[PDB]
Order: sequence, then structure tokens, then C-alpha cells
Amino acid sequence: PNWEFARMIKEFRVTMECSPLTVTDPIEEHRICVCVRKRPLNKQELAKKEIDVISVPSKCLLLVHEPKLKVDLTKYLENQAFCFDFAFDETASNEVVYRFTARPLVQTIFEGGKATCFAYGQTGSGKTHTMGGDLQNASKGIYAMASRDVFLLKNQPRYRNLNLEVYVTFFEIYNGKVFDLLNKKAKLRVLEDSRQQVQVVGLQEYLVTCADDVIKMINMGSACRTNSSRSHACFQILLRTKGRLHGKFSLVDLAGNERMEGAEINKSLLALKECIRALGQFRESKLTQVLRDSFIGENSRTCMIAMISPGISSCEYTLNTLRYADRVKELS
Ligand SMILES: Nc1ncnc2c1ncn2[C@@H]1O[C@H](COP(=O)(O)OP(=O)(O)NP(=O)(O)O)[C@@H](O)[C@H]1O
Ligand SMILES: [Mg+2]
Repeated sequence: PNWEFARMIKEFRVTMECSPLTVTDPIEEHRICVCVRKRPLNKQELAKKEIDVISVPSKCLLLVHEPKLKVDLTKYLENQAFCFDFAFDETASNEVVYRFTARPLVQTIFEGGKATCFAYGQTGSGKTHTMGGDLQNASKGIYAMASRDVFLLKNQPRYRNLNLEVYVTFFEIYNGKVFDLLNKKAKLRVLEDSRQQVQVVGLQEYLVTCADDVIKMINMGSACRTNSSRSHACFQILLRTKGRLHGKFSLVDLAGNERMEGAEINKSLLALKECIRALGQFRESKLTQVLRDSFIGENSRTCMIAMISPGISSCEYTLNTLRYADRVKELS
């Protein structure tokens, strides 16, 4: 009868009654995790007296108090509810966010898989702040934190005998072009044989043996990135043993989702969605071409973090971000 609606409702309920030990449940497969993070109102917004229209009453529920006018101009609220694996409020720090998003994926690369974590949302929603550090401070961002746990795990008995070497890369995608951020914005070439795997010729891999090393490459890369979006940022952590790639973690700082380059940005985001959904089961773009091998394997996991700016003036941008997020998790 209305089985489709019944399915959507059951999925919402299931997500609403899940325990944190769901995505972080080893011996259990969860290739796709979707979260949302609300940032607090900033100085400028508070000064302009922007109203905060976002509430996160539980760890999986986010509420949008959408301002509306009836035909006769009467003011009311259409309070909409969204459910995610994890919903973070304005008091959540980067370490807390990191703990429930990228942290559970590190093990995946040591188990020989390919993990990806994406920061998605509108311009100024907190994407760069979350992935790269507060602003500036590399150590306080997910790239750093993830690196920190990679060195801790590699020194664990279960992995010691792997004799792995840790490598890092940092590049940005701008208008279908790839630029090495660790090799002075050097423009790189992207090729794809017939067997279809992609290779980024010239991308520089740097050996790191310490978190301080990684922090030096993050500062360097962020210092010469094209703050503001306009590009896709992608910081990678690769594990190698003997000529072979053991595992790889690609952390992506996406461009704002809201000069007709927005066409390339929208195509990449449309492409990203279908690649992630294809993971739990085109019209290609550079981003999805470069990260292709991280969606095709069976031992691959991904996490999507949707950033939201709480201001009333950004309500339409928020709904757009949330609905995109819904469709992504829809494949889990
Ligand atoms: N959780 C947060 N707490 C405090 N400040 C934050 C937080 N998230 C973001 N900000 C700040 O708000 C701005 C948005 O930062 P980021 O620079 O994080 O945005 P995007 O990366 O969201 N923007 P864009 O590059 O235009 O797509 C920066 O000035 C951040 O320092
Ligand atoms: Mg940014």
C-alpha cells in the first residue's frame, strides 16, 4: 500500500533509537555514517541579532525551527525534524566530533581498507574549522587528531608486525584541476586507463613518523590553499609496507554547497552522493574520479559530516544541506 513511506518512517525510527555503539561497533559493517554538526552563532551574527533557529534535543535529532508566513502574513513555525547517526550541538568541540566520525574509521585502514570522511555544508558552516583546525591551529582539527591515532595504533601489538610506513598528501581540486598543496600548488595531471583505475601523476607523498610531522605538512598545505571554499581540500593518510598500499584514509574539506564554477561544484556534489550511495550496494567529476578507488572496494567505509550555520538568515541553506544528507544516509 504505502510501503515506501513505511520504510522511510522505520529508517527514521531505527536511527532515532540507536546507541553510539552502532557505527563504532566492530565485528559489524557500517560503510556509511552520516552526522550533522551545528556551530554556534558567531559575533557578527549575534551583533546583527540573528536568531538561532536550530535545536538538537538529543544525540541523533536535529530540529529546524523554520520561520514562515501564512498567506495573511501571520507568523508561525514549521519545526522540522531530522535524525542522524550523530547530531552535535553548538557546545560540541572538535575532539568530541572527531571521536564519533573519523576516529571509528582509522582502524579500517589498518585492516587494509579505504576510508573517507567528508565535511559538507554551506559557506561559513564550519567545514575548514573542523577538518583543519580552529579558524589555523592544525593540532585541533580532524586531520591532526586522525594522524595522532594512526601513530598510536601502528605501535600496537596487533599491528606492530605489519611493519608499515606512514605517508601523507595534501591536494586541492579547483575547476576540474588538481593542485599539490605540499608541492607549491603545482598543477597535476589525472589519467585513467581502460581498466579504469585513476592515478594522479606527480602527487607528492611525504613520510611522517610523528604527529608533529603531520602538523607541519597541514600548516604548509593550508598556508597555500585557494579562508574560503572555491576548492575541494583533501588531506590523505596512507599506509605502506612493501611496494604495496596497505590502507588509505582521505579526509575531505568540501567547497560550499550553496564565476559559473558552481556548476563544477554542484556536479561534484551530485557525483559524490551517487558514489557514496553506490558504496552501500554518474556524470563524473574530478573529485569522484580521484577518490574512485575509495568507493569501489568492498572493504571501504565513509563518514559524512553535515555542517550547519544556526542563523535564521541561513535557513534555506540549512534545509538544502540537511536534505542532501538525508539522501546520503538513505543508503544505509
Ligand atoms: N564549532 C565552531 N566553533 C567556533 N567557531 C566556529 C565553529 N565552526 C566554525 N567556526 C568559525 O566560523 C567560520 C567558518 O569557518 P570554516 O572557515 O570553518 O568555514 P567553511 O569552511 O564552513 N566556510 P567556506 O570555506 O566559506 O565554505 C570561521 O571563522 C570559524 O573559525
Ligand atoms: Mg572552508
